[PDB]
Amino acid sequence: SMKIDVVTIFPEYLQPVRQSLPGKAIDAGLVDVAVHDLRRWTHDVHKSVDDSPYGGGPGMVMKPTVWGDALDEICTSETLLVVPTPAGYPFTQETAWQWSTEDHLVIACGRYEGIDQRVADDAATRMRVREVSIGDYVLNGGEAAALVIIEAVLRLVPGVLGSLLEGPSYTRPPSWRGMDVPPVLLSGDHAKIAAWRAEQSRQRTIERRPDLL
Amino acid sequence: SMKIDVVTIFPEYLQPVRQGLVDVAVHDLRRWTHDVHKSVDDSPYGGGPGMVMKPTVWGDALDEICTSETLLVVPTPAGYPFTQETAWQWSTEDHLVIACGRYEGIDQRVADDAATRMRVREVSIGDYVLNGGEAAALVIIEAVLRLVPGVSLLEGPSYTRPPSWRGMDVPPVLLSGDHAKIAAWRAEQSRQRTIERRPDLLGFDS
Ligand SMILES: NCc1ccc(-c2ccccc2)nc1
Ligand SMILES: NCc1ccc(-c2ccccc2)nc1
Repeated sequence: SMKIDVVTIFPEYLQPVRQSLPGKAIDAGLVDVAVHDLRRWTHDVHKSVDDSPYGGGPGMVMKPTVWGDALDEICTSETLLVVPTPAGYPFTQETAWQWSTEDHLVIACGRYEGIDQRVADDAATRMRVREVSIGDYVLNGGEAAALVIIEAVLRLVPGVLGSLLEGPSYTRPPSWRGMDVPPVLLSGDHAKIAAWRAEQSRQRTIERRPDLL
Repeated sequence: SMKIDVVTIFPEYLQPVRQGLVDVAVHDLRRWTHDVHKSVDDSPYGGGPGMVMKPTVWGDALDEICTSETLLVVPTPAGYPFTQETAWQWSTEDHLVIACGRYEGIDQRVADDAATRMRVREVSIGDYVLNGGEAAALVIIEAVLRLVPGVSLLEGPSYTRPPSWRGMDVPPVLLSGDHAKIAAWRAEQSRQRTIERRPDLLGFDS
């Protein structure tokens, strides 16, 4: 049973998540994803969420007063606050397994040049906070990273969504455009098949990800 | 100028992409089936759990959408790493086609056949498993498109007004107007954050 709240100035971006959720999981009360427009917590008639950086430089920084009010309303002492950022600790499969048993994730999606650092520093005095990156590239905002995190975590929760690298896979037909399925896979020698698959995995890992060796 | 075509059995998942020099189009793989059931998958040769996407339907789809100049992109956790360097490289391409798998992935002969007539790249966006390639497609599209003409270390912390908030102050050097001192402080904060969170970037363990 997990609740996820996402906060963003582009709530429409998170619509695929709500679409991916099976009715059985929702009906059984196993999962609830809610999306919130950050501008609900703005203070001025222009609904301002950003301002110029102290110390100068290009771009804009998201305002601490707006984010502080949003997180005060949505978070509790039991919340795990997730902040996607290219400057974060790495998000990996082990991270996804750890977070899959949490009761409440709140995901804070930044835009522009990111969020005033005092927002995370203040939140960390009363809840657990995790700044994370999903890979070594810069996006326009945190929304696409939030989609990846939500999918990787929820597929590990029982019944919600419905080392070495993996080697190649095959199915029918046995011959296609001049290429045959490797005959060992049709041999009925299942110890030999497992050894063949292990070697394919070793070779693919050497070629594509030597860091893993 | 870039065209991006995405092929998927869940075209609705690609909706967030709606955010003149670039065009993105989304195609339902089932358009290229021929049976009434529109079957795209079958059990794996050699055993194992799950299902594999059939090569026949994929071959017909890519025949229609791709040319010899196409860069065919296939997201997979078993791929070469997609990084900022990759994004710069792909930013000057005329035509990307992104093939999104589901189930346990796509029959390997699809990529092998395509490679006889165009350039093919199997890539991973990070070390985690998804239920399909669609979310990875969205990450790749965003990282590439922001670099298209006409559109190291970790960055340190940023701040904006007010200078004091909830009893927490913006670092005084940032209010001092001293460009040399500010540059030096920011360089230090970046290198400090990098050794703490990403020691691999500076050539250290873990
Ligand atoms: N994990 C990769 C990642 C995450 C977040 C952002 C991002 C970009 C702009 C503003 C705020 C966050 N970029 C990359
Ligand atoms: N780059 C990470 C990544 C990419 C693709 C997939 C995936 C999952 C299931 C089926 C087909 C592709 N998973 C993770």
